[PDB]
Amino acid sequence: MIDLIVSQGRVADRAAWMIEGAARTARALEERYGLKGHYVGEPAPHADDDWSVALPQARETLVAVREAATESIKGDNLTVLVNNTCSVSLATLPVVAREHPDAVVLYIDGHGDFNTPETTDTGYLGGMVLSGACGLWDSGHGAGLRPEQAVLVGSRDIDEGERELIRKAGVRVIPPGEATAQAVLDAVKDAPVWIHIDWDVLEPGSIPADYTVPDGMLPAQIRAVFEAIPAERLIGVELAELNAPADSERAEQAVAVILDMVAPAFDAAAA
Ligand SMILES: [Mg+2]
Ligand SMILES: [Mn+2]
Ligand SMILES: [Mn+2]
Repeated sequence: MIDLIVSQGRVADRAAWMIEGAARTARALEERYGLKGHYVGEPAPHADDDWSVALPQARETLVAVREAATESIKGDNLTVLVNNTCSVSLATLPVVAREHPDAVVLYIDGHGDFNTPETTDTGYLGGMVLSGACGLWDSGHGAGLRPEQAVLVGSRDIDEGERELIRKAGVRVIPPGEATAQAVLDAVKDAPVWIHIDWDVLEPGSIPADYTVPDGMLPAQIRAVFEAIPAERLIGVELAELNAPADSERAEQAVAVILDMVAPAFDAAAA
């Protein structure tokens, strides 16, 4: 009762190992849950190209992710997308909002990902994902997600202008120190839920973290969110931006922490 879809095509990647991090995450989920992922797109090396160049390059991959996710959303299973970059969600979030106009999108990310072509400082498409899905600029892959239905969770240190774009659109922001499970449940109310996770939301993991207050979200906070959302309300989950080389012990250790965070939701969907 889980559908696993895996992006392996470049979607504006500026990091070297996010396609590889996606592949390793999918492999861990295949082994734990007895699943076989549907792998979409062909890898291409990372580059520092402008969104206006990277976006057309990604069209084939984005269109294929859209069709796979659409079928899954219309079916009876939990839709799980393991995505190299948040930019894959320019294809999926318009489908979520059209199929489930009452869904709340929990966009869990250390960033706001709410830049527009006018406001981006770096030209990076991955900084423009949530604004594109919400129609502030035209990605060519649709929009229709109400900003009033989007909640940024874990975001912090947002550029002043971007923060005002978020505010004016009506996107709520729950910073890591407010992002308890109940705070998230309060934001969702009775709505069905789509969860999008960018792993740079997580506090850089240190061992003796008992005596300092973290700046990012802790894995335990992410797990508590997955424990809190009722399985009957969970539409789907996107896991994005694990930058870890294939065959590395780093990737091995990272996917074990990921599986621990997602287990309450994925175990329930499987059984
Ligand atoms: Mg479903
Ligand atoms: Mn992101
Ligand atoms: Mn981010």
